[PDB]
Amino acid sequence: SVSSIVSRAQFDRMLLHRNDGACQAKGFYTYDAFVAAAAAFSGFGTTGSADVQKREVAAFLAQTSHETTGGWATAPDGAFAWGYCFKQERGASSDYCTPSAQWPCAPGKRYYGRGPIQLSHNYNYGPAGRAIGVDLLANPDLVATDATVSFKTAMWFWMTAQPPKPSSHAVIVGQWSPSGADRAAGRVPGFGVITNIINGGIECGHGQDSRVADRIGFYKRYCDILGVGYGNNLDCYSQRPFA
Repeated sequence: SVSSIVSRAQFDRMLLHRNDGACQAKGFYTYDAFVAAAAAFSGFGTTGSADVQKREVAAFLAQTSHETTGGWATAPDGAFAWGYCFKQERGASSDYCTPSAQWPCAPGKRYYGRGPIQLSHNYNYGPAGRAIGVDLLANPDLVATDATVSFKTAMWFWMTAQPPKPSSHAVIVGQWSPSGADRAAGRVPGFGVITNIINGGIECGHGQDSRVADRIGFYKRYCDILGVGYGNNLDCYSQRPFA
């Protein structure tokens, strides 16, 4: 049902310039691929009222747009029209291998960021590949070469709790309730705690941050396009990182 809520026209209006300029992933991120991936993750964009469903797709596309953004302050149509410009991390310093019995690194393979959520590390490629049905420890580049696997890895990340963190899905559909430690930390439901889930260690809890604002910039633009309210608690400037 996610295609009922977001049309191809809408999708393209939000992801306006992905196939433009000097973007590195032109033609790669397709509506059809997005919609097929969404189907594998039951509940995504189909949980709650029509308004909750829109917020979820907006929030999803907004977090992933930041991770892949080719935007700048004076970019054509604004900085928030240039998400999904990249599919691979540019100039990683390492293979992102952190030695693991559970998720062992494959020799000569690298787990730098790929796809919509710029998935990183063996200990994320491992689980994600298990969920999707395919070996991403041995072939992590699949995340950069198959448009449907790419989206599937981002939605796996969206739909999956990694304690003490809840899933981004649970938060945006209003299913998450903060613990006592969460409330001590100032973590309250909303878009801002999803930013905390994604990259809170660097971005959250220390006042106004340009990266956090960029995520919110995409979110508001997409919410506007889908015609839905933003909901509360958009930033994480006053939230301690998870731990």
